[PDB]
Amino acid sequence: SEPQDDDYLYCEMCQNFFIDSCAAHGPPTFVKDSAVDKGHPNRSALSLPPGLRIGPSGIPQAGLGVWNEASDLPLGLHFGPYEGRITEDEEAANNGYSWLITKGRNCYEYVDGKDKSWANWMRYVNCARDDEEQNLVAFQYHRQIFYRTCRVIRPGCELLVWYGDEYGQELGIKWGSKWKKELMA
Ligand SMILES: COc1cc(OC)cc(-c2noc(N3CCN(C)C4(CCN(c5ccnc(C)c5)CC4)C3)n2)c1
Ligand SMILES: C[S@@+](CC[C@H](N)C(=O)[O-])C[C@H]1O[C@@H](n2cnc3c(N)ncnc32)[C@H](O)[C@@H]1O
Ligand SMILES: [Zn+2]
Repeated sequence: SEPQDDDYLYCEMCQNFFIDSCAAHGPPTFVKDSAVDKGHPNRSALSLPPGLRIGPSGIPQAGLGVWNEASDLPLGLHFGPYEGRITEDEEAANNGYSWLITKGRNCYEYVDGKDKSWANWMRYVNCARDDEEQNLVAFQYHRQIFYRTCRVIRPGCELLVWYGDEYGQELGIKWGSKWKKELMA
């Protein structure tokens, strides 16, 4: 069939959707987690890619965060997938660590990263408070959540994430409507 709504990627330089590669800026770059057996008690921390550090958040009273150290993270760098336990119970939502996975017309599942032994490092990423400090966008791709860079992130800066059209409720309400197809060029 046609690509599903979550079979599209987004080119942050063109500001439009594409399928395999942007004709001007190429396929995106996916960063792989460090390998760790699922179920391992400090797996989340251990999965962290090289170049990043977990540490106290620059956002006050917000526990831990994830910070860039090695070098400049470029635009259209993709992290993930967000790992965790898969659940249809509503109890998982708003425990702090669950993302919505859209499975149909307003139909959902949760990926619950609370349990450290099942999650990955992305559970430690805090949310942006405003568009200006936001440097990651959470979105659904292949029934999974990824975070992509929407700014160049210099060494020393915290990864801060939020979402929009391509995630959760907005994605579920419009599901099947082929709306990204319209926004290619
Ligand atoms: C998988 O982790 C998740 C998933 C999630 O929602 C699906 C929310 C959170 C989450 N963690 O903390 C918070 N709150 C802190 C206080 N508070 C500031 C907010 C977070 C940021 N919000 C916005 C709104 C508009 N534009 C931007 C840039 C950000 C406002 C509510 C709520 N929310 C974490
Ligand atoms: C996915 S976690 C982020 C990692 C978390 N800081 C930790 O130490 O486990 C989400 C939780 O962190 C806290 N948090 C994340 N972003 C925040 C923000 N912008 N302001 C206040 N608290 C935040 C909230 O308690 C939320 O339930
Ligand atoms: Zn492009």
